Amino acid sequence: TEYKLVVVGAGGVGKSALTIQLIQNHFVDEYDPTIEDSYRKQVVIDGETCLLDILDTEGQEEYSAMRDQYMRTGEGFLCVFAINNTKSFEDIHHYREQIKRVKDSEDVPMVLVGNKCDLPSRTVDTKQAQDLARSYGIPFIETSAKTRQGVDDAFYTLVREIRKHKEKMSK
Ligand SMILES: Nc1nc2c(ncn2[C@@H]2O[C@H](COP(=O)(O)OP(=O)(O)O)[C@@H](O)[C@H]2O)c(=O)[nH]1
Repeated sequence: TEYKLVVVGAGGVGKSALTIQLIQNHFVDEYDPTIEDSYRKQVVIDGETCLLDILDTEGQEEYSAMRDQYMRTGEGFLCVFAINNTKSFEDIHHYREQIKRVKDSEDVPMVLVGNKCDLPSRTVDTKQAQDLARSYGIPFIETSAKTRQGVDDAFYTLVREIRKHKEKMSK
């Protein structure tokens, strides 16, 4: 059972930077003799083997055919905005609604992430984002890919949200 994590949000909010920081501290080699290299790289987060995908919808991915496929396949979603980019925060609701529509479910594991919290130019207050997360019923954390503040915790929290969802669906 790999946990399938998807990182979603506006262009330039730091999705790649966050994911690279996570992989750097959580990748391992795994022995697998049924593979014609005998070892593969895996990411292990809070004891779980995880797959990682980044969903962009702007830039080159404005020409993509894959947006809904990423939402169907992902099991939990890091919904990233940047604390110095009001429009990226306003975009979050559209991403969340789209995920709910594609997955046809109201309880989708998700964590709201306010990235670039090292920056002094802030236009999205912590309380604004906390209120949004509370309405959705999901955790909120502020992160910095530059300082590593919050990065591990954001992904660990998402893994726990997926775990609790899998435990519920099993029951
Ligand atoms: N100061 C600061 N810059 C960041 C942070 N995360 C990403 N960046 C910068 O923001 C820009 C976009 O980051 P990127 O990972 O390419 O965002 P993506 O388009 O969402 O994948 C790059 O210049 C990054 O170096 C952060 O936490 N703090």
